[PDB]
Amino acid sequence: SVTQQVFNFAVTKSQPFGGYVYSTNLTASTSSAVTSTQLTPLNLSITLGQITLSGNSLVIPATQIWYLTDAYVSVPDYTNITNGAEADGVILIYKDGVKLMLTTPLISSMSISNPARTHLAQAVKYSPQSILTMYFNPTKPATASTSYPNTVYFTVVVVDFSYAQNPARAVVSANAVM
Amino acid sequence: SVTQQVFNFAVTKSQPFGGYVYSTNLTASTSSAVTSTQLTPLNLSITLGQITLSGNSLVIPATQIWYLTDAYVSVPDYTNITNGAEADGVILIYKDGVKLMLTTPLISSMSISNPARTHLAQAVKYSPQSILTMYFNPTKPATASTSYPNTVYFTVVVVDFSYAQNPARAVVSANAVM
Amino acid sequence: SVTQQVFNFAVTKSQPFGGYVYSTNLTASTSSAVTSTQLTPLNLSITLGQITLSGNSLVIPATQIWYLTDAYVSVPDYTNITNGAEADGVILIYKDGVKLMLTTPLISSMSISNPARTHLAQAVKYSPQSILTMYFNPTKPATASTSYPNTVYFTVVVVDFSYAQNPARAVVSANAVM
Amino acid sequence: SVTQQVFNFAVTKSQPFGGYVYSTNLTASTSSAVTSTQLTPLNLSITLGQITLSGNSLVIPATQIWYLTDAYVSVPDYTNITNGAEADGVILIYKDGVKLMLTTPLISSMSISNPARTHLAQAVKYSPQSILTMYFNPTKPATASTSYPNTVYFTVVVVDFSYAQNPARAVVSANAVM
Amino acid sequence: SVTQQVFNFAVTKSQPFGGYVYSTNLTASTSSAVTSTQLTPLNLSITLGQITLSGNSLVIPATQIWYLTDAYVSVPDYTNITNGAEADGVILIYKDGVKLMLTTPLISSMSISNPARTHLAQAVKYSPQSILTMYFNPTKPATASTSYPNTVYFTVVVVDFSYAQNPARAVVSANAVM
Amino acid sequence: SVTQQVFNFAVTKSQPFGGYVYSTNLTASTSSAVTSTQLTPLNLSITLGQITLSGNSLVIPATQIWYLTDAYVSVPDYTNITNGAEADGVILIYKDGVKLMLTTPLISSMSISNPARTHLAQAVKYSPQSILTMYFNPTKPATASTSYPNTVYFTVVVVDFSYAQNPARAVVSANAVM
Amino acid sequence: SVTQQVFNFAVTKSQPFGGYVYSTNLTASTSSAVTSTQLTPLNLSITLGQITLSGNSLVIPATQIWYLTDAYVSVPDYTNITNGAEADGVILIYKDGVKLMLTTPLISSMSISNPARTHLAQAVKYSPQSILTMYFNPTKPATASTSYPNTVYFTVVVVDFSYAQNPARAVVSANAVM
Amino acid sequence: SVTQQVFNFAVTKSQPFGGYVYSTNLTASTSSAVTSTQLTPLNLSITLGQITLSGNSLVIPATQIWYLTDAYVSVPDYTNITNGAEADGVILIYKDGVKLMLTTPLISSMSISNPARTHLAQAVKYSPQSILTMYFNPTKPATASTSYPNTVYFTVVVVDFSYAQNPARAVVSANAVM
Amino acid sequence: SVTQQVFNFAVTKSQPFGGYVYSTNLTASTSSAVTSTQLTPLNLSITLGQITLSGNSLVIPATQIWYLTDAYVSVPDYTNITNGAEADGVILIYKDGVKLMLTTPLISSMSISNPARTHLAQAVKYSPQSILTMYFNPTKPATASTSYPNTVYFTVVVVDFSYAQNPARAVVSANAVM
Amino acid sequence: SVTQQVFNFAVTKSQPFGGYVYSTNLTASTSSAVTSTQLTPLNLSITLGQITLSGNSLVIPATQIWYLTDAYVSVPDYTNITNGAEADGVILIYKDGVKLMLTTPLISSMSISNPARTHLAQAVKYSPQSILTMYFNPTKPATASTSYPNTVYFTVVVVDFSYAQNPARAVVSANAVM
Repeated sequence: SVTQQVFNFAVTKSQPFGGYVYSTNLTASTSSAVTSTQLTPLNLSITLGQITLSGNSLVIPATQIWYLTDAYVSVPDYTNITNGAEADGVILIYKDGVKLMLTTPLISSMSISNPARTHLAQAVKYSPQSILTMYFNPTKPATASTSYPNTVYFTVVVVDFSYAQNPARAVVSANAVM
Repeated sequence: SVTQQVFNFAVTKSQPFGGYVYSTNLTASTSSAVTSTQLTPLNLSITLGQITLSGNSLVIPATQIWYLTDAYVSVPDYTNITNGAEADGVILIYKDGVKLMLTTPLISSMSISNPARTHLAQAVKYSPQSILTMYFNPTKPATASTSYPNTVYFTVVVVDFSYAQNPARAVVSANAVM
Repeated sequence: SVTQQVFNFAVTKSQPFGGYVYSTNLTASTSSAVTSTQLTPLNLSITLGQITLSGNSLVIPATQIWYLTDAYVSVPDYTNITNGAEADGVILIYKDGVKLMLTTPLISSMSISNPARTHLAQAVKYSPQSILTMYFNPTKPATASTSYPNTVYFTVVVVDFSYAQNPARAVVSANAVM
Repeated sequence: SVTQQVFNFAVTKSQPFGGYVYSTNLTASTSSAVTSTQLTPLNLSITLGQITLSGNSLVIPATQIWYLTDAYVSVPDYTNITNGAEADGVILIYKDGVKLMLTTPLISSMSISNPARTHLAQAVKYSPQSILTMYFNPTKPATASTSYPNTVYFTVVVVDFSYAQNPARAVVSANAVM
Repeated sequence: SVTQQVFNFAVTKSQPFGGYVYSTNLTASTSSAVTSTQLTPLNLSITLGQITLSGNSLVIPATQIWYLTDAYVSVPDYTNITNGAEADGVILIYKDGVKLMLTTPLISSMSISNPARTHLAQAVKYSPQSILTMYFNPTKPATASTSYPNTVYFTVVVVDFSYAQNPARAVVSANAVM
Repeated sequence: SVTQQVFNFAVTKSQPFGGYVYSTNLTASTSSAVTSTQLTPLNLSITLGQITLSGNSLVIPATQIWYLTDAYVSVPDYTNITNGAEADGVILIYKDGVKLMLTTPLISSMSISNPARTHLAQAVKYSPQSILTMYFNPTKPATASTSYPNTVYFTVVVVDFSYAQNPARAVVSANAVM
Repeated sequence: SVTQQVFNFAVTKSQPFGGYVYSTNLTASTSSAVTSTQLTPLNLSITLGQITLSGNSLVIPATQIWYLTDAYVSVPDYTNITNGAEADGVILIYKDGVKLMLTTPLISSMSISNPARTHLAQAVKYSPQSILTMYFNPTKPATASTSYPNTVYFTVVVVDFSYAQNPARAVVSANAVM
Repeated sequence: SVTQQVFNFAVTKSQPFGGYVYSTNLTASTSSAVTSTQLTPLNLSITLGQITLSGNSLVIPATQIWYLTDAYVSVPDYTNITNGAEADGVILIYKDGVKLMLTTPLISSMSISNPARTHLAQAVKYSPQSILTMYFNPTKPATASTSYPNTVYFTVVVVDFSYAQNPARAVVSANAVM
Repeated sequence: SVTQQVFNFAVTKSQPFGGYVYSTNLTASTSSAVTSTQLTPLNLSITLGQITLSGNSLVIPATQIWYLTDAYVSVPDYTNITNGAEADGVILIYKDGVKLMLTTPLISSMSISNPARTHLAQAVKYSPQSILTMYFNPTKPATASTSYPNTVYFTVVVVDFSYAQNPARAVVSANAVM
Repeated sequence: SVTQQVFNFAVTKSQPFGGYVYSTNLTASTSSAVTSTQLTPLNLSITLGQITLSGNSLVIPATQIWYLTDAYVSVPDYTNITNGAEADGVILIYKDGVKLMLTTPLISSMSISNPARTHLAQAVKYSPQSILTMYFNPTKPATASTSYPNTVYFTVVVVDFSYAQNPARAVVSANAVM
């Protein structure tokens, strides 16, 4: 229960400034059968409104604070990994292009069917506007024919301040406190 | 796992005002084999009245307070997902047609056959009349021929107030305290 | 003189607050030759501006109070019941789906061709918006070929607060006085 | 004709203790073509949730107070009484197996096609658990060949107490005043 | 400059209580080639969440105040009305299913292809929960073969309150002063 | 661990008045291959003295307090649902024939051969003498030849009071103090 | 953790009088392919000093206190039940041959591999000298050829006073408090 | 003259701090013949020093304040829409990529030749540095061969503070006032 | 799962006396395919300097305090149990050859492929020199031809005191407080 | 949730001194087909700026504090261990070339394909420069032809002090607080 402490913290702290906390899914898709070297995953986040913030390098909006909490891999993707239908490796998580903060431990290991699934080391906080980007470093790449792209799901805790009041003073006071 | 706590919370709070607490079954089902993009699941709720509330966008009746707690996916759906007979993805939960408050974590991973079947994080409140509506965001959609529609069953805790002295004044006094 | 007593009671109580009191013929028709089990009549009320509120489980408009007072059965229905061209049985009357208030005593004996037609037990009031569903539990069903659906006419005293100077909370404020 | 006075006597007296008043249908039927002497009618009451109490000597459940108010005989019995296809006579109504409380006035004269349809004198109150049994004492028995059994329908006012704060001390305090 | 006045009137009153004023587009479509009598169009608003709130008789949720302010008909519709490919007529705009509020002047004449098209008479507000429903009363129906359904677009100013600090009585406090 | 909390709660309250708390097993059997509509399962409990309280509409004895706590389905029943040898559906639980208590979520999904089966929502109490009745509302019914009746096992915590110093009213005072 | 709450309770109370607390495994094995009616399983406990208390109806020695805490079925025994190679059923647990205290919920359900496995209802204290005996009431008996016996394991927390200073007044002083 | 109320508002408030106010024309051009679903147009502003801020997602510099005042469609584009040579639809206007503020009413309607052209709903203030993006959700897409891309013109009032003494302290004192 | 709680208990308490805490692996293996009765496993521990204490009934060195925490069974052993190639049963743990201190819960249920893998209850503290012997009590022994010996691995925490200022007087004061 | 315990300890203890905490995947691989005796796996850690500390017996750089936390084995290794393509065994973990602090429990049981993977005993911290060496002590070595090297992945938390205003003596000053 590492997401739930973040959720209770975002509910408790962002309430007096006026703050709308919810949780969503982010999909990292490394397309087109990675087999040789380090590639770049297509990020795709779904916030309120069906905006579908897609493509590489999702800039956080100037009124929100994001919290990347956990990540996992779906069970047919794990079946494709262990049979050599798609590549295994790690995912490096960057902030503002320079700051490496996490390396996901070997995405074959974080299958959701295992109760002994290894998690991320920490829930990474993204401030107002900053460049979230990820990279896929493959070890033991895809070998068999008819290969499939890689997909890794993340869980984001979005704390919104845009609909509250003048959102600038609220978001800077909240990012100072929490 | 939260469905036993919000039931026990609903019983001990509505008793100063008088009220049913009971649980029903909600079925959300997208029509006809989602393969491309975001579709709409058809909600179908049954209540004590032997009355179906079909179609999209169910309206909560004027004296009830619902609670959306958990969800699960049966085994004949989960064998269709891994064989590519139907689409994976998440399900978005809207209130009043504007607000987004949850995203169900990857309907393959809340299947009844996964030993780590995941639950929903927190229960969704619904006051007197408001518009519950849902949307299905497909990631890795259906590819195989002779595909099948999705079906994801939910669990709603219903707090009826029809047996009080006046059901209209009682339900607007308990909606503030619960 | 049971319709005229609650009509006179409504027009003396809803009159200081503004009340458009009138009567309406309601129709409930269980469709297509009921022969085995518990069926469902399709409700129909013909309200003031010729709007035909149809379908099962009529939802009461937000500014109205209804009063189900009488029930009868036409002569071409009753001459078909005794010949086995349609089914007998009772009719259950619900409120919010959960509260049973009446059971109509044997719609063949509520016919109008008999000079001592039996009446209902009580006039059941009906608040602002609240569901009204009816259920048909047939005993001695239809036997002969070329059968016909049932038709049971009711008679409802409608109170209406739409054209007064106050919203849908003054309707409830004048409902608890009654 | 007495059903409307005792129903308003129930919804007013059983209201400060919490009381859910509604009406049902009871069917008494002597089996197998009464032609000589004292017969026994087979009672059949139908409470809400398809609770079919059957057989002779029904017992009132420990949360309800019954009232037996009126009776009627349908027309194809009354056209069989006058032709000697079934027996005439009265019906004796017992309580606790000891007291004789009423005698229904000549079941041929309570037919639904009599312009002077005779009703019952006063409604007989039934407390929690108490045996309601009936008896049929035929005068002018059945004489024609191919006879038919008798059927006399009743109408019961049921005062349920399942929704009070204390369903046991509410009944034994409301039985004293009603 | 009629919708720009009620949009400015909303943002001067939704400011002290919180509130999210935004403009939408409502699409009423009488399906499948009306040729004889009065039909019912399928109302379909598109809110912030790309919510296809479909079906007849939309319900305004408990935290929103709508304003129906405009109507127009596109050019490919208007070339079909004059050609006899779909029906002409007016559209009745009902509140709660009871009140008639307005009547549109002859939907072929509020086309957008003409430089001085007709307008509505007043901007109809809608309070918290009320049933917005419409009806299409055809005059000069479709005559030739391969006919088309009607479609008439509207323009709604929606005053939302779901993101306020307590969206339960802020919407009933601002409904008074507006 | 759901029965083990309501068991320890029962032995904590019923001990200073005397009380024989123990656990039984109840078997509900929808007879002979349901394929169309709502049917009636045969309740069959086994109390201490090999007394088989059978038949529909069980009456709880006057000296016992039952607790319905758990439900599950054996493996050769669950392999009959998936092959179409018996019907799926839900189970409605009515207390006193009026009050609905719960609705079991889809008896194929509380099978015991799955590692993550679903649970009930709350432990239902049943007072001194009361009528427990159940109904099986089938969805996706049986289709194959040589079909079988349904069977769903429960688990009852029974608080017997027959061996106290005076077992007449102590069973209801200890019912109310819980 | 029901066994751990008794183990931490036994070492707290039996410590000042001096008392050896440890856990063991009691094996009730119904002999040779139960197929028709009620059987009697051979209990077999393994205490400390190389001794094996076998046979039915184990007499507890006068210096020990036993606590029957949990019950489970091994995985190769669960495979034999679901294939019909051995019988299913429940287990009756008696004290002094007479008092029925528990009934195990359907031993096919309590397979140790499933994490959602229903346990015993409560940890049963067995006093100094007092007979422990069990019975196996089968339902769905063994059908297949080459059938097998039944085996259900148990976990007993055993408190011992035989090495104390005065084994008479240590037991009767610790049986009261503990 | 909604721009002239804004242009005379900008030259009055930004004058004590020193600030350049002028108007320009922003071009939203969906590329290459939208025919199926939602696309994204390329914003293209023309600032002072001969630059063309092309590409999606215009970033406001840290010294400027923008105002989106009206919208229209050129007459050769309105000829191409009504003849089916390019697509019709609405346009969504976002602030910070998330907050929807307007939905332009059906861009075929706002042709500059009609005097009865529906304008933009409101003049949107775009704060300092903050993403501006637009989307085009088509209805009745382009059908005819040799189709053309879309173009929708906008009028932007640019308030500029880059020539003050301190361009940091000038904006943050005038963004609060204006 | 108890390994991490006893490890920090050692490195906190044995640290003021001078203490060197680490972990190792113990291998217990009964030879030659147990099929009849109680067997003896060959203990084999590996301390740091390849100190291979082997054979039955190991002796603890005079400056260490051991801790036996968990145990596990690998999958090529678990597929031999369910195929009948090696025996099931529990393992009894003695200290000084006299006291029985623990019983490992059914080594087929301690396997590494059980999603509910059972651990040991409490770690058994082993002082300086104290004969650690184990025994295997087989229930349902091996039946198939070509059977295999058992192998059950353990986990030992060793608290060494070889580096204190007086290694003999340090243990006898640290064993007294740990 | 053992990696996140020392990661949260690192980010709150190295924060007043200035410290950039992140995670890193480590690799240890015994080269070229271990078959008889004790071998040596080649360590390989990739710190963020693509400098690859390789070879046996890594030296920690002067401004970093490491924490060796997790270990696992990928699935193409675990299919090779059980099939005799590479060796089983344990791994010993040293520090400063003198201290043994861990032993991994039989790396084939530390595989990731099993739902009950066993973990390490404790998170081993690592000071500024101190040699980190590992040794492979195999049991049951490689048997089959075409054998493979071993690979065991780790997970290390790296604390980095490169951005402070103090040289490498603040690092050991923050090693004195941790």
